[PDB]
Amino acid sequence: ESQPDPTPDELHKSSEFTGTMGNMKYLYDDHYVSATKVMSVDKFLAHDLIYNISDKKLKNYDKVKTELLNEDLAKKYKDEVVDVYGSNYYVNCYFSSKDNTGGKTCMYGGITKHEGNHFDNGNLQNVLIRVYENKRNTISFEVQTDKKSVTAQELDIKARNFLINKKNLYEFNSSPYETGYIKFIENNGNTFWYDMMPAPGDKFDQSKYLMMYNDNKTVDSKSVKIEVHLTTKNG
Repeated sequence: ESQPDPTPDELHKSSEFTGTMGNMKYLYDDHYVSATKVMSVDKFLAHDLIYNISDKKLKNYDKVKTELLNEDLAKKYKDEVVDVYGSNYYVNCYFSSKDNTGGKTCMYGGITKHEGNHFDNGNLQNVLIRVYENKRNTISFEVQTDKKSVTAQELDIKARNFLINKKNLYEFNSSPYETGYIKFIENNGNTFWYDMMPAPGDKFDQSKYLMMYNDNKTVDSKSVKIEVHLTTKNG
């Protein structure tokens, strides 16, 4: 339930990070893991579930270990047939069975059950996103999802992908924007947001950032609102 909005001296600034926005960019530009009717094959630590997800493209991996906020959240989805969608990283990765390498891909949350989570028909109310560049609302685009209770992560990954392409949200040196956050407003008024900018330093740690999503936070496509609030780098 309910999160305030970003306090001024609280948001991450790109002029403070110094290690290629390209490493932050790699996670959202045409990037994610997708699985349709998978059940957990096994676990590494109490809180994650390992799936036999093969890189259904240019095979980079065949197993994907996604971490949840704890053992209880894992316990809930283990034995379940789930749809998955999340952004993966290769930087760090689990040391399973010690018997059977090529590609181990990691992620956080991104697990939605297949059972009755799809629409009677197609991509429903393809989720609209409001963009504010320096207060001002300038764009609004929609993102499609075929599930009723979709992860906030999935929408976040599709929102950013769009922005990166037409707004150049993230680029290889740094970013056109100093600050940025994606605000999610649930139909009940519940509100929450994610900082879109990397922490101050040279390196960006992919896994530490992506941990935002381990909570496995879901919403509802039909009713949810989203506003991305940016702030351009001055000059």
